Amino acid sequence: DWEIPDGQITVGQRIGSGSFGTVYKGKWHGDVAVKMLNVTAPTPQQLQAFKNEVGVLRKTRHVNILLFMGYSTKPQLAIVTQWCEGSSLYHHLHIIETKFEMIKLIDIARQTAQGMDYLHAKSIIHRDLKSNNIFLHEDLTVKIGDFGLAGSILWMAPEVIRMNPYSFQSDVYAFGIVLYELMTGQLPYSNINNRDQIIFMVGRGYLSPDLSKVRSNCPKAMKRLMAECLKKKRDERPLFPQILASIELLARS
Ligand SMILES: CC(=O)Nc1cn2cc(-c3cc(NC(=O)c4cccc(C(F)(F)F)c4)ccc3C)ccc2n1
Repeated sequence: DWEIPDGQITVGQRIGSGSFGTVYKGKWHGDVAVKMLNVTAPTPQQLQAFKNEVGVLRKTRHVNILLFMGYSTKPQLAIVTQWCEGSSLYHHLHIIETKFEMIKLIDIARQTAQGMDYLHAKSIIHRDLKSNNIFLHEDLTVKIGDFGLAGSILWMAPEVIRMNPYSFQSDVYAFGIVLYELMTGQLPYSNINNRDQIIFMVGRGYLSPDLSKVRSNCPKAMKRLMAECLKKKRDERPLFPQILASIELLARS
């Protein structure tokens, strides 16, 4: 069982704080990441969200998924995962501007599609895939998780922006935005400074990511796949088995 024996987890540095909880770098058979709910006594809705999160996490065992390690309920509700080395894909692309070679970019894409295909096969809809939720462990392996504590409308499919509108296809749209980030090094709609206007326009189908911005060395097949994933009509979007087969085919070139 994944219930960690009481008084074994040690929490060190606080590495993230929000309203959905606090994340600390801890110690439990080496470095771990510990997510805790700040309140000493929780709401029955909080206990349920904890149970639901452990229910999803305990179902996952794949190299491209952040490793769930266990949970504690005493003294506080805590979820323990592995401690990664490096930074998020968001950090690489948008903050430290890491210039990865095309072969490496296609690899990050393949590994993300690999983890997304795993989640979808286990009937897990991520609901918040974005480059911040894609960790580049040892600067080599994609680890997908939900690293947040709170939103992020750039990866939101038009029907999610409108109004349950979450599906395998809405995750595919967010994956298309990630491909856009990888192939352009940029976030979409960088020339618009109004949040509400982006929300309104994506939702109405007036605004769409500018594909003319993709790198010169970006394969023709990659540009096609990106456009397919970003289709305003969700039923028109390919699923991850097809996405992965498209990435693996163009990789042999
Ligand atoms: C350097 C380094 O390692 N930093 C680091 C590690 N961190 C780990 C967490 C963290 C995340 C969760 N939950 C999920 O990830 C989650 C939830 C729902 C669905 C899915 C999915 F499987 F659908 F993806 C995944 C639980 C507990 C912790 C400790 C948060 C921030 C963080 N920062």
